[PDB]
Parts: sequence; C-alpha cells; structure tokens
Amino acid sequence: KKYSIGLAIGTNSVGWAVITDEYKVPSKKFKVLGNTDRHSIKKNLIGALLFDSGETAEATRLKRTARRRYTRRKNRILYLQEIFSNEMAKVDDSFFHRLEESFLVEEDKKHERHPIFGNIVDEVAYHEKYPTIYHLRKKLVDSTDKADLRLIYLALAHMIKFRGHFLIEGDLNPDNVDKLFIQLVQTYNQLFEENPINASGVDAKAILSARLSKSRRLENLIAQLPGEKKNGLFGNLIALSLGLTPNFKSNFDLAEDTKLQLSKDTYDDDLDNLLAQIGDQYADLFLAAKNLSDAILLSDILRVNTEITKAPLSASMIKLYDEHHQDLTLLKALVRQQLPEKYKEIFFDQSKNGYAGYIDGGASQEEFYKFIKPILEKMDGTEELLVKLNREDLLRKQRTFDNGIIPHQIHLGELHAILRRQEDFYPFLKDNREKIEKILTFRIPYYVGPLARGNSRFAWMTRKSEETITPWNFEKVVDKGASAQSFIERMTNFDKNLPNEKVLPKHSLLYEYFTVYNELTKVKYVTEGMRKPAFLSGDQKKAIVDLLFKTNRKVTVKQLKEDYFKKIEEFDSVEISGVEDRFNASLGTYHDLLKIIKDKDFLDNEENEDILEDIVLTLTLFEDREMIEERLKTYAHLFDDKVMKQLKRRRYTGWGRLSRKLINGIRDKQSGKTILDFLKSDGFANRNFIQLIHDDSLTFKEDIQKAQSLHEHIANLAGSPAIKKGILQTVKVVDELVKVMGRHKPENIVIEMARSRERMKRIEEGIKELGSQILKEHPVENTQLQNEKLYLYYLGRDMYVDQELDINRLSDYDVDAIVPQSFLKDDSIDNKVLTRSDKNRGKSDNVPSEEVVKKMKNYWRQLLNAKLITQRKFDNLTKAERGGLSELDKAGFIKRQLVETRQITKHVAQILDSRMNTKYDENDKLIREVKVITLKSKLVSDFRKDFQFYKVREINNYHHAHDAYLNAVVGTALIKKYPKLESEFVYGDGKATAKYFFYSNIMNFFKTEITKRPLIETNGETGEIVWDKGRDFATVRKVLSMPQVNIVKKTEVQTGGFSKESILPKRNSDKLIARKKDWDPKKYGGFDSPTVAYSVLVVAKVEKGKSKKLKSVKELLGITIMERSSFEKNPIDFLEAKGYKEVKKDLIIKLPKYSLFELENGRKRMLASAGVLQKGNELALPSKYVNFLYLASHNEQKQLFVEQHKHYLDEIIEQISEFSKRVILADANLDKVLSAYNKHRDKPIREQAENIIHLFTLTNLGAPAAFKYFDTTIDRKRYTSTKEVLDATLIHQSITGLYETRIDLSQL
RNA sequence: UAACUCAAUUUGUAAAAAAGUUUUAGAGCUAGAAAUAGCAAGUUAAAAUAAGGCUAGUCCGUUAUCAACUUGAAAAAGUG
DNA sequence: AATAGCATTTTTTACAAATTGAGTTAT
DNA sequence: AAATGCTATTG
Repeated sequence: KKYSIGLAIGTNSVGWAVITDEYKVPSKKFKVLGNTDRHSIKKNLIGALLFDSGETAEATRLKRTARRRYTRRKNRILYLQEIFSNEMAKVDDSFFHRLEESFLVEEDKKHERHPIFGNIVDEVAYHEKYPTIYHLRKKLVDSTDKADLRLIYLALAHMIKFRGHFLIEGDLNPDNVDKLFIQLVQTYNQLFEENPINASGVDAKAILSARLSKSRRLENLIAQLPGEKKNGLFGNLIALSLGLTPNFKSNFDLAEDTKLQLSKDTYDDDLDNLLAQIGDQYADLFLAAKNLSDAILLSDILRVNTEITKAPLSASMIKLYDEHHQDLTLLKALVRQQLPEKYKEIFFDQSKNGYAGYIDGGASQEEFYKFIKPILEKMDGTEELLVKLNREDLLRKQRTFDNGIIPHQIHLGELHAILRRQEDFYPFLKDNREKIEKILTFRIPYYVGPLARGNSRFAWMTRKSEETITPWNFEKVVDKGASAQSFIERMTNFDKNLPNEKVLPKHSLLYEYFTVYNELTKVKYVTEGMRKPAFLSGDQKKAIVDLLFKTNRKVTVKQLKEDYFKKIEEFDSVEISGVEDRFNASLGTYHDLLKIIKDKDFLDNEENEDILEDIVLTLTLFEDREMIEERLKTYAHLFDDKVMKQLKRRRYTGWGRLSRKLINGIRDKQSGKTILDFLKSDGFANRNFIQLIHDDSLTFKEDIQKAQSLHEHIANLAGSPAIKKGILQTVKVVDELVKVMGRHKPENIVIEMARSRERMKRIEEGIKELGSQILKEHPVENTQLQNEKLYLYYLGRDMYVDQELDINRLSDYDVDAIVPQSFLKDDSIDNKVLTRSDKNRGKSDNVPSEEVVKKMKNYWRQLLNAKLITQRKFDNLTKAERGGLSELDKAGFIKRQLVETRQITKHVAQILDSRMNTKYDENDKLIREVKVITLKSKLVSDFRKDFQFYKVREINNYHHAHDAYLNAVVGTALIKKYPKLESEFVYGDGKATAKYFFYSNIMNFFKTEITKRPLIETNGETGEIVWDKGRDFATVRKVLSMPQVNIVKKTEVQTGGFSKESILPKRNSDKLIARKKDWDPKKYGGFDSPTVAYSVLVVAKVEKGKSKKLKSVKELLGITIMERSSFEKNPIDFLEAKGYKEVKKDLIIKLPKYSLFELENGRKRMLASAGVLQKGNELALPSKYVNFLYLASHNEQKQLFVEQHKHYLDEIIEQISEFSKRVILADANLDKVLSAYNKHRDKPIREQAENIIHLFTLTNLGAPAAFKYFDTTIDRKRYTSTKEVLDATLIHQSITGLYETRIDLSQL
C-alpha cells in the first residue's frame, strides 16, 4: 500500500515514523535471529534512535598543536646541547647525561644524584650562592668573570626553554616613565608653541600604571590634560603608548586614512608614509612615543631601573625573591607574637590553603591571599603586608600565571649579554653567538606549518632541498613563498560554475569591473521628455564609468544625478528607477591604484591587464611584508620607490565567488562577446549576469552544466558536526525503512530539525573597558549571570526613560522583544530590551514608533560603537526612523515562521530527494517519485498545544518518535490542502496583508471553532479528502497512546584520551599507569582511570592455587583505548598475557558501549563499561496521564480537567512503583520517593505534578542520576556489576530496531 | 536560485606563550631507644607532559565513521 | 552494597569557508 | 558546563 515517512532530526536523537493513507502507522512482524525461544515479534513502524553528541575537532587540534610545541621545545634544547657537546665534555664527562636522568630515582640513576656539579658540596653551594635561576642569569649578565661552562648552558637553556611571546615585532630595549612623558610633552610643545600643552611631571608613574585597566587609565591620564581632546593628537600619542592602532588622518589633515600599529611588523613602513606626507620634522613625536610606549610595556613586567643591571627581568625576579624573603621573616615573627597557637596551620599543614599549602601544597596565589587576608588585618603591625596583598605583590613566586607578559625581546636581551661576556673566554660561544640566538629567535611561520615529508595529513609546505630543516637553513631548505601561497590556495573556493577553475581575489580589477557593469546595466532613468523610463545606453555606459566611477571610490546617485545629468546631457531633474542611493559596486581598486600608480594611461587603457592581476593577487595572497617584498620585484623596473614602495603599503582582503575564465574568456560563437563585454553593451536588452548565463539564446548555461560519497557530501555541509551526525543517521534510518517496505520508495518524506564561563570573561573584559562602577553594589557570582533579569538590566541604566532601574524594580520592570513575538520566535536575549513598561516601546501591532527612534537613536550609536549589540539589532530598532515593519515586512515574518529557509535543512532535503529520485523521463526531465517536505519546528509544537497532544520530555524518549509522526501528518496535509505550495515546502521546481492572512490562517483548516469550519476538509481542486476531523483526530490520539515505540541507542566504541590527564603521585596500586615505559608508577606515579574502548566476553580458564589448576570462567574484560590496538593485533596473546588459558576464539563477543541485555520480566540493561550498567528500560505512561501532568504543571475550559480527573497522581506514582520494582530495583530510593509523596499531599495541585516530573529521572533510560523530590535529594543508585548480564540475552538491534538478533548468553 | 554591499555566529587549519602536575636535586637542626617534641626552612631547576608508531619527518598519535550474520584489505554489498 | 571525591588550565597571532539577517539587480 | 565511569573506603 502507499506510505510516507516522518523524521525528527536533533543533535542526540533522530525520531522516525511511518504513516499510511489514513494517517495510520502500521505494525509488522519481523524475524528474530539468534538462539532464543523467539523466532519472531510484531513492532510498530514508529521509533527513535538515540546517540551521544558528535564532537568538534578543537580539543584534538589544541592537543595536537600542543604536542608539536613540546617536541620542538625539546629539539630547541637539543640544538643548544649539540653546540655545547664537544666543549662540555672537556669540563664535565657527563653533565648533559645527569640532566637527562634528573627525574630518575637514585636507585635507577646511572650518574651522581647532583645534576649540576656531580657531588654534594658544590651543589649545596650552588643553591646557597644563587637561590633562584634568575640570580645566576643576572650575575652572568653583569659579572665580567670567566664563568663555568655548565652555569652558562643552564642560563642559556632556561632563556631558550621558556622564552616568552612573539606578539611584539621589532627590537624593544630596556630604555625606561615620568622622564619619558616629559620628553613627549616638550616634543609636542616645541613643535606647537601656538597650541600649548603642559602638566609639569609629578603623578605620571601612577595614573598610567595604577590598579585599574590601560584604556580607562587614558581617561585618568588624558582628561587631567585640561584643554586637549584625548581623541586629538597628544591623546592619540598617549593612545599609542597604551597600545592602540590610531588613524592620524584628521590630525595632519591627510586625505589617506593613515593607521599605525606599534607592535605590528609594518610600523617602520607605516612610519615613512606619515612623515613623507607630513614632513621629517614630526619624527620626534613617534620616536618619543615609542620610548613612553616601551616604558608602558616594561613598567608592569619589571620593577627595576636598568641603570644598575643589564638584566632588568632577572634582576626584577631577584627583587620579588628578597621581598618574598623579608615579608616572610616579618610574618614569621608577627604570628609567633599574636597567634603562636595557629602557627602549624599557616606554615606546616599543607592541606589548609595557608603558606605551607601555598608552597608545598596545591594552593594557588588567589587561594592563599583569600586565607591570609582576615589574619593580616586582625594582627596589628602588618600595614604594608595588606597593601602588598591588595596590590597582588605579597609573597610572589618567580614562576606565575602572569609571566605571559614577558616577550622574547626581554629574554633575548639577557641571552645576548651572557654570550657577549663569555665569548671573550670561550671561542665556540663567539663563533656560534648567531646560532644560540637563533634557537631562541626562529619560529616556523603559520603560513608554512609542519615541516613534514609526505607523511603529514595536515602539512602542505613545499621542500626546495629534501635536506633536514634547522632554524639556521630554513629559508635555504623551505620554499617559503610557494608554501605561503599553498597555505591560502588549499582553502579558497573554486568557481561553482566551473569547478576545475579557482575564484579570483575579491579586489581584482577584472572582477571589480564586472561587479559595477552588472549593477549599472539595470539602472533605468526617467526625465521631463521620456514617457516610459528607458534602460541604460549600451554605447554610453563607457562615459558614466570614465566620468563618475573612475573619479571616486564611492559613486553617489545624488553625486551621479547632479554631476552627470546637469553637466553631460543638459538634463534638469533626474529620477533613477533602478537604484535610489549609493551604488554597492565601487571600482575602489581603480581609485586605490590610481593614487599609487599616478597613471590613468596605464590603468584606464588596459592594453595589457595580466601584469596588474598578479600585482593585486599578490596583495590579497600574502600578509607578510617580507613575502610581499620579493613577490613584487618582478614589476619594480617600471616604478621608482615612491610608486613601487607604497604597493607593499597597500594590502587586500577577501576572495571572489567567480573565476576569470567565466567573467572574460568563456565566450559564445553565436554571440562573440564575453559576460563582462556583453554587460558593457547589450543594445536595448541590458541583461544581467544571472540572465547572461541562463538565456537559452546564449550557450553559457549548457557549457557550465556540461563541464561540472555520502560521508563526503554530509561532511561538506556547513553546520555543527553535532548536527552532521543526526543528518547521517537520518539517511541510514530512511535507507532501512525503505527496505522494510519491500524496497518500495515512500510517497513522501518529512524532515524536521531543532535549534556562566562565557559570561564571566566577557563581563570582566567589558567591565575593564567600560568604567561602570559595577562592584560598588554588585558583588560577584561566577554562575548567577545566567539570571536573565540581572544580565539585561546591567546590559545600572534602564532602556525606557534612560534612567536607572532598581533591583526590586528590575523584577517589576517589563522585558519587550525587539520585534513582537508574532513576527519572529527568537531566544529572548539578542532582542532582549527591558523597559519600565511595554507602553514606552509603542503599539505591539508593529515595530516601535519613529518617535522613540527619533528620541534615542543618537544614543543607539553610542552602544553600537561600544559593540554591546549587533548593528542588525539597530537596523530594526532604527527601522521606525528608517522605514517601519510594513504589511509586506509582517507577511514575510509570518510566512518564514512556518516555511524552512535554513540551508542545512534544504541540503538534508537535497541529499534525501537526490537519493530517492534517480529515474528520468522522455525529455531528459527528472521523475520526482518521492516528495521531500521541509517543515519548521513550531507547526507540530502548536498542533500539539492546540489539539490536546501535549509533550512532557521527562517521562521517556518517545517525544522524538511522536514528533516524526505528527511531522509526517501535518506535512502530508499542508501539502494536500495547499498543493500550490510544492515550490515552498517541497524540494524541486493591501495584497501584502492578504498574503499575511493566507500564511497566518494556513493552520486554521485543522480547527472546528474559529470566529464554524466543516468536518471533512477537502482539496481546493480534486475531490480528494485530506482531513476528516471526525476520524483522523482520534487516529493521532491512538498512535501517541501506543506504548511499544522502537527506542534504540547507538552502540559506540569509545575513542579519545587514554585516561584522566592528572599526573598522580606514586602510590601502591595496579590502577596506576606508567607515563613512560621504564617509569614504574610505584616510584614515579602516573595516570589512573583509563577509558575502556569496548568490553569483550572471554570464555576460558584461569590457573587456581599454586596447583595452576585451570578453573573455567566467563567474564567481561575491558579493552582500554590504549590496550585496544594491542588486543586487535592478536586477541589470544593479549588475553593469554592477561592470564586467560584456552580462550575460545570463536566466542569472543565484542561489546561496545550501550550493548543492550534483556534479563527477566523485560528488565533491560546497557553496558556503560566492563563493570557498570545503565537503565536500558523505557516506561510508557498512558496518554491519559501525560496530558494530565502537563496541565497539572500549568484555556479556562481545560483547567477544570485538572481539578476534575484530579488524583491522576496516586495512579501515576503506582505505574512508577510497578516499573521501579520490576526493572529499576532501587529499593531504598523508591521507599524514599513514596515516603516523601505521602507527606506532601496537602501541597498544591501543581507542586505534586512538578515533583512527579522530577521522579522520572528514577525510571529514565540511561545512567542513574541524583534528583530532588521536594526538599529530599535522591542520590543515584548505580549498577556496578556486569555479572548478571553474562547469562542474560544480548540483543543486536538494527538502526530502527525492527531487525533484532538475540543471543542467550548461556554459553560456556 | 545568483551576483552585489554592510555588519554578527558557526566550522576547519597552522604558528606561538604562561602556568599546572609528576619524580629527582636544593646535606634540616637539636632532645629521645622510639612514638613524639621544639625550632630552623619554604620562592628555584632538570625532565616528562598522552604509552608510543614507522613512514624516521623539528612527522604522526584524543575529530569524523561503528547492530548482527555472510562477503570484502577496506570502502561496501548481500541477508528477514 | 551505601558512600564520597574526582575530573588540566589560560592566553595570542594568521587564514579560509558557510550561515544568518538588513538592502539593489535579475532567473 | 555538567555528567558519569573510575577510584577507594566501609561495616
């Protein structure tokens, strides 16, 4: 017979259902393979498939890239040791050996146990002399004394091993705050007597370098400068000091929007363009700002002078040490005096987050400071210690989270010192001073990637030499350019219309030309004389470009109607019917090159344009000046420096969507003009790009089609890989159902798809940039930012009257949606305006009145600049003053509310339709045997709420299956009752408020009570009956009442990390796992808690007693992710090695996670691991009870059904008890559930329902979970033994579950 | 459906950084047969950071994909 | 069996591709 | 961001 398919596609569940003609889902009696009593079983063709969320590639990428860093840092140290090799031997036989075995216990050590000197006395003395590595570093930088070759390696290696960041370009130097601010002032002063600025020199070191941020410290630095805008030149010179990218366009009235970034590798190149345009006399402004900006950077990383020591970092680290030494000594005597009884807790007990916990225990700085703060202020004579603790400067370590600020510049400055000292004493240091710096310096560029040799899936570089790559021969042995090119060319699109070809760059002239002449051709004009607006003159367009478009970047219709009509075609008033504002397509690259080339002869002529295409392609391709430099040398012979050196200055972003071939090249023989040249003159047709292709008169739409894997297809979908998993299983589900129907494709298919830590870092960052005074009466809670009344008030200034909404008034203050809930159903937040009242926003029957937009738009551009909300929020917000949600704007919001427009879903549709519709007809046209209907995600949600088919998720997993049914129902109906919409829902080929009245009344044809609808609703053409509100509305009721629903959970081998990542200390346990072959976890610790990949059923024997008497056994052994590859290679040896004797190789059942077992009384179990099970049972509460628990939780007429038919409780609790006692088996907890029910019967009607919905966690399928029953938590009763399963009935489901092989595990 | 303009999320890749943790090294001191007392110290470093693998690279090693049965190296097909 | 503690973090630069949602043009 | 299989301890 005929049938359809419904599908409910989520990230964790594909729901599926089959309906026949009478909206009925058939049963069907499938075989049962295996060795059980059952040969057969009748299942309904409804069900779901559950599965664990698919995951993104980020965690593996972060770890993969982290592992590339570790193996490099190692070779970074190896490069150093290789240098020191031959000379170190002469000093110490095996110094490098003693380091490499540092970690080994004394018992397994080959050399002395003291790594540095190889005996006790020297080593003890080394530490006594230089208590921190920084001491040695400093002393090696200052002292001129010939140093020990081992202490030189140990300073160099420390500087190389942890070498700080590569964020800042160029060479900053410790040249530094107030005495460099005076130089900026005196520079800006003696450039400008006439505009004078002064502040003397007192409070400079603080107002910049205070407790608060860097951006808000410009407001307390620059606003102190009375009669200067901080957004002027001297501000923008203090702006560069903090670390901004200002644009000095206005300041020196320069036409080009010149922007300078100080850390950028482009700044010295960006310095030349501003001085050569402003003069050389203004150099001392930048060359005195970079001094102060340096200061700004160093001022937070180092607390020393540079006048005494040439190692200001290492020195500054010693300073922290000595303060750490003093502050300790003091706090030692201060405890011995006032609280000598609490000395143990603070200095001896590691456990408590005291000092003793701070050092030898796991107490961080933040944790330690939070436990001493109340003991400081109590104990008098600790004034500075609180000042330190409140400045984060109390008892610092030299190795701390906030060492991230130190750039490699600072460490290289010291590494250079040491070498410059000891080369005088060591010949190999003098010769290799280049190499030893370069090991610190060199840094594989991101546009090269893994230095691989055809064995890295991810790599892409090109090898110029095949020899090994070192930091010193890199540019010799790697083709950096070619690699740098391939980095981009392996990601940018091909031409859709010609897949073999590659898209041109978004700023290519030949492209730029095409964009305009496609937008220009359709511009129609009307004057005083003309009677029907005439389209643009094919012949005359070449002037409109040369006159208006080649002249400026932006072409204005206002600057195109006024300039052209009035000065070209003696035309008074100019009305433009094609476009009314600024043109989208600009020739900007023509006006961008014409300023730099200063030749409209070369440009405009274009007798050879192929040279200029490379130039602009190179500017888009690379971002490194160094890369761009060489690449542009090919065309230096035509231009001097100022013409070919400002071309390294120009940089371009983006790629085009169309190739060069298509645009200019692929022509027609009949035509004899390209798509660009045909756009420039099409006579009296002036046809478009989309025209030019598809016009059957032209040969293009053929050429394109004629010149033009499930996993690949699904992979290629743009969408969360989490949804890409539901999509693949959907297609498998479908593939299987079709086979169940004797390989007979369906009539239709209906698809459907659903939709604190982030806050903390976003709010803190925002609170650092804002200057809000949050904290004054807004204490911190890391979690409670998910409070929506708290997140939207804050985001202390209320929206309606532009005042301050109170905390009690923030609960009473309304929250309006940006657009009424009728136009767009969107998450409350990104349209989440809270007003004093709704009566401020205006009429709810459209978008807010112009009056409030006229009123507040001047403030709406003060938070768009602050970037609080997207600019598309301000488009609708300002749409009252722009236009206003018209009766077409509303009809389109009410049409898209039911029609799926999301691209993922369309593809799901394209994929499914393509797979069903394979056969063709007489005239090469496709046969559409199966119709795929995409339905939005609120038809059924309404259909259920409207017609008493309510959903309660908590009860069981049927909702996903039920939805795929309803989705099938509505889908076949809305296609029967409106067949004209098979171009709107199906995949394949005042009147605005009348399209609205269609869309918004489409679903009313189900009803019976609108203000009188007929009983049998029919077709608007055929005599086909489509909905029989008498019969069909009780078949739907019937289906949701069906208790046997096919629920299946994907069986999945586990992948990912070997174990928990925590490196635990040494311990006596076989649960520890060695981090390294010869690293006995008795001695060295390791990991525990490995993830098992899958279990296997071993049937074999094990030796018993000293007799080695084989005793037979049958148990589950967990093959861990790390074990796995070993066990698969040779399962017998792996298992024999485990102690198993005479393994039955035929009986080794592979058991991945979620394997279902049927035990007795239909009690079912899913193995979660070798030694824990989870609830494999699903409870079907009858439909009667479901609708009760929804209303009981929660127009007037069905309320009475709650009070009446009440006490559905007593019978619910029962069904739960009868289930919990049969399959769950959590005696104590079911006795606490009952015991807590009976003592809450005097609690309201709703409350008892709200806790029964909490009760289903007990009976829910999957892992036991804790849950509350009123004010009584109920700890999870887990299943921590698989013994029972070993003699149960392993069930092998098919993806639907309709096919089963059941194996009774009474093997042995 | 296509190009176009403007501004948000999602996905994928590469290059870098700072910590954390683990063992060792940094002679603890007296008093006591010992348990235990008193006190002195404490900030640093080396090395490991998936076990590892062969393709031996300054590469690869945590994504995706997985009922059963028969057939296939696999992909996949066939089976009610 | 009931019971309880446990889980590696954070930061920067560079690029590409779709999507979504406000506009002009056309098939 | 929880959520849930390890780990160990208990009478």
